[PDB]
Amino acid sequence: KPFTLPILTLGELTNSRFPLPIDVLYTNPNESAIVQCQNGRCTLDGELQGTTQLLPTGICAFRGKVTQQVQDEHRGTHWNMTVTNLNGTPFDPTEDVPAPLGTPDFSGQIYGVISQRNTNTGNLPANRAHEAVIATYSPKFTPKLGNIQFSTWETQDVSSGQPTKFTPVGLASVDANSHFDQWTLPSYSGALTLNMNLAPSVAPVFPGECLLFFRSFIPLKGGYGNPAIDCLMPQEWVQHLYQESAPSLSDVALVRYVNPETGRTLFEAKLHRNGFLTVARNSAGPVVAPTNGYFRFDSWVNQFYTLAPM
Amino acid sequence: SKPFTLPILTLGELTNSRFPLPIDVLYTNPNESAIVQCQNGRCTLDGELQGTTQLLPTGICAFRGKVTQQVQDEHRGTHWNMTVTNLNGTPFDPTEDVPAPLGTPDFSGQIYGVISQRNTNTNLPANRAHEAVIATYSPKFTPKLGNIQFSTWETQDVSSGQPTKFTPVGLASVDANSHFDQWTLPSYSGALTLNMNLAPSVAPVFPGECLLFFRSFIPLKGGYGNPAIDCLMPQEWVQHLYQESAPSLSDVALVRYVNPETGRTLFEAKLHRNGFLTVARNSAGPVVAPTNGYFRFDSWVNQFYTLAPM
Ligand SMILES: C[C@@H]1O[C@H](O)[C@@H](O)[C@H](O)[C@@H]1O
Ligand SMILES: C[C@@H]1O[C@H](O)[C@@H](O)[C@H](O)[C@@H]1O
Repeated sequence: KPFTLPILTLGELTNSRFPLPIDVLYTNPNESAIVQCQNGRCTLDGELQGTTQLLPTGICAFRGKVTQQVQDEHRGTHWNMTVTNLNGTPFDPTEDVPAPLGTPDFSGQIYGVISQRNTNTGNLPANRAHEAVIATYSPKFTPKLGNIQFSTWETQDVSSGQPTKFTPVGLASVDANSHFDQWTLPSYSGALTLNMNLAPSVAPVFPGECLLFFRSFIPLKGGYGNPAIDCLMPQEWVQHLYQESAPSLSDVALVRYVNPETGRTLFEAKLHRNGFLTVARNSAGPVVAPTNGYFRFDSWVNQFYTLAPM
Repeated sequence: SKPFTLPILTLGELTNSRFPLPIDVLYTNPNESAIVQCQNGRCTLDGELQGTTQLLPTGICAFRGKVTQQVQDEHRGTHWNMTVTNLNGTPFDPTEDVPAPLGTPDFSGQIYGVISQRNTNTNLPANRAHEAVIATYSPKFTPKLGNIQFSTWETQDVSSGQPTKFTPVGLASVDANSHFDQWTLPSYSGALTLNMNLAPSVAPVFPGECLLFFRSFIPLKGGYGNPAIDCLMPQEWVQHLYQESAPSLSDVALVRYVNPETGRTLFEAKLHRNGFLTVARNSAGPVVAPTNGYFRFDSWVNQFYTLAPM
């Protein structure tokens, strides 16, 4: 079965690490951090890795039940919630995943909405929703143990023992104390514990090459900043690769970024077996190109192939 | 002739095309008196997008634009006038042959979500976000005219002339005065004006058949209720069909809902050319079936094909 990519343009793609549209292509050659995100991880022959699952609605989502309001040193009203798998089944910590699929894969204060639909009940359940923040760096962020903590501005109107959904919206803050670092993984089982079953780190191996990211700008609840989330492949590529399961005929696919209005190749890239892109670029920042561009699979090459400079 | 295919995503791997929600169940309602003419999640089998349908899961019921004016409500809450652009940021052209900007909500109700802003000017821009409600039945909901109104509990902290995003989360209410009706279209240009360029209504033509929906339950900000949103096809089908653009070889594709664990067919359905499903079922409610089940295209049939009763 021949390898293929979706023919979706950049303006028709969404981020695999946060529910956002892809805004720009982006490089940062001098990135010192180890790049090892856990969402949007999929091999070219369709093997999902890390915490990656298929739903755009599942990315950085949680499902579970509030247990109790809890004390926390930090501002706001805090709540413990047990988390299940996103499909409602119990999370089994013995499964070989880092955390429930969909769990956020970066450090920061993730802003969103907690909503509840009560179990009990014209035989219709009571509901409530409020803004909420999940600090993924918190010692109480233990999704691998089956529970996390969120904070609200709302002081009271959150119910214990009721089905609870977290819908992510953005970040609460990117100030110094909010610890936003998109390449720092949460400690999924809590402070001082080793993460396990991780998707592997990614890096360029060839000289002059750097990672190419699909970048989205993420909303902020307040403060100054223009934060972004970089994913290795968009969610639609994850969905496509997963379904096709085409054999990878080498370690590296040659892809061309093409303008379909002109038919011209804007640049070429290496699409690696583990599911990430590299380019021959010597600068950091956005790739300035029309958002009607798309990557076209041209052929299987090898690690020794030299890319045309961008 | 390029063969017609459906994605091999299971029910637990599909998302709603009319609101950013996972698919929860398949659902019928034979006695539905309303005309079914939703405008999101509309796509022909040969890949023609219709109504307000666009490809991004993040675009469904989303808005982008700028706030122009604050108006206080006579009783409670603050209202904000917003000019809307296309989701890709370009000016919305009301002379284009669409009902409204793509992604525009296609039902009557109070849609609850978060309005977020990132200022243009500054050396980092200021941000804010607040819970917001868009009443799509309001005389002020005129997205086809390039402007809508949203309300906030927040009384002051929304900025004029700054890039504004609406992230949908659920419904504010489903009480009588909140006018939720998933099959009542908004008046995209206001009450006395006719909606234009609509995707056509859908219905079974043969007796004993009824529409089959992909149903998702939608969160509530408050009050009692268990509201749901029914779409004709999941967003992943829209994306798939759009890319494949396989010729339709008849008016009806016969599809089988199959259990991959046993390989057995649970039921069959008609997938109609205009992009909707019917089944031979004489009852209302969910279809009790495993969520690892999926629809498999078997053959092109004819409108007179008699479905096996469910
Ligand atoms: C930078 C400031 O952050 C705050 O949270 C906001 O409420 C203000 O409007 C402003 O954007
Ligand atoms: C396949 C590779 O071709 C390169 O040119 C050589 O330098 C390597 O040793 C290797 O043989």
